[PDB]
Amino acid sequence: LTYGAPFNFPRWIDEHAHLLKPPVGARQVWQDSDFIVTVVGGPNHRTDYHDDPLEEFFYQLRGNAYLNLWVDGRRERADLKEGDIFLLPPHVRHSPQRPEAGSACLVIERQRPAGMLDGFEWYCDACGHLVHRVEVQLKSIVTDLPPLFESFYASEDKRRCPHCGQVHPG
Amino acid sequence: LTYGAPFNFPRWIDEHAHLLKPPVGARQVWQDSDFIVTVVGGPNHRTDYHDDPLEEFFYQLRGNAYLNLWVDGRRERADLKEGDIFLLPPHVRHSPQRPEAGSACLVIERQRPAGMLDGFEWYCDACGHLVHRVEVQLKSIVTDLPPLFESFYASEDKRRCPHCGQVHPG
Ligand SMILES: [Fe+2]
Ligand SMILES: [Fe+2]
Ligand SMILES: [Fe+2]
Ligand SMILES: [Fe+2]
Repeated sequence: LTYGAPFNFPRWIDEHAHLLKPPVGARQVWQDSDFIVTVVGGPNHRTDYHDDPLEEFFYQLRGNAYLNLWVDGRRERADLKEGDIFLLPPHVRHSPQRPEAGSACLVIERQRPAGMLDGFEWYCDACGHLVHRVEVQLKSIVTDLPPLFESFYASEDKRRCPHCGQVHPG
Repeated sequence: LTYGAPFNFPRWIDEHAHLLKPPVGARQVWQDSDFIVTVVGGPNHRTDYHDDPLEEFFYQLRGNAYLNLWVDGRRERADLKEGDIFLLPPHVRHSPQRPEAGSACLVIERQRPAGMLDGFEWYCDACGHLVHRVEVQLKSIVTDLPPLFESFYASEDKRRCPHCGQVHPG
């Protein structure tokens, strides 16, 4: 059993509560597995939209959250109330918002094969145009992703909408 | 949203309770998705071991179950007590036993690509030798799998251990 024996999930989440809040916010359950199994806590709000080339499964175990989406060219919202499950199709742009402390969401993804890239995008609050997109071969979320977000927040040029000129807040 | 909006999982399981028992026993949540998301009920005991070429994730939401395994050449058992999660590595032979009525287990698998075959195996209760193995391109569990099991149960020749000659009970 490469990934160990079964174990009690609510107790695991309790024992990792200190990591399910800022600044960490999430915790992957097993390492080096094909299924990426993560528990995401809160609070955490964010402005980036994720373009995942594969599906994402959600089961909101504790508390409530919601996903800001782009669907059919329009901004939409999918609520993840406590007890909700949800399967997100590939490439649907989503921005998870997790307002509640003590919340916990099971999120399951697949490891991306080489050449299958993730995208992270920001959109203009004023005119809705795409402001900035980075594509990334996502291997370790811990090292591959934070610098991406920091480099966007640090640069007015990256944050500048090419259509209406308004600078994204970061 | 190809797969619909989020929805309350405990209520979904309640509304499908009549299918989480014999003769059906399980119910896939979404169709035509890359992630195969199934709720498995009970009671159900079985004698076949599954050789899945990809991982299997378990979260035992209601009631208790256990997996009979082969691990390092020996017969073992992994208990899925209520609240347990578990990630099974590829190819570990497993035979789920679900003794309890009203139990419900979330099981998540991946659709197998072409050329990646599942195996289903039976082992001799007397000498532990492999009795029969069928490999299958698993596309629809509903049509691809029941005839496999029936053809094994119907044939003393398939059930006959090639090492000690004892006929498997089916
Ligand atoms: Fe995502
Ligand atoms: Fe703009
Ligand atoms: Fe299996
Ligand atoms: Fe035998």
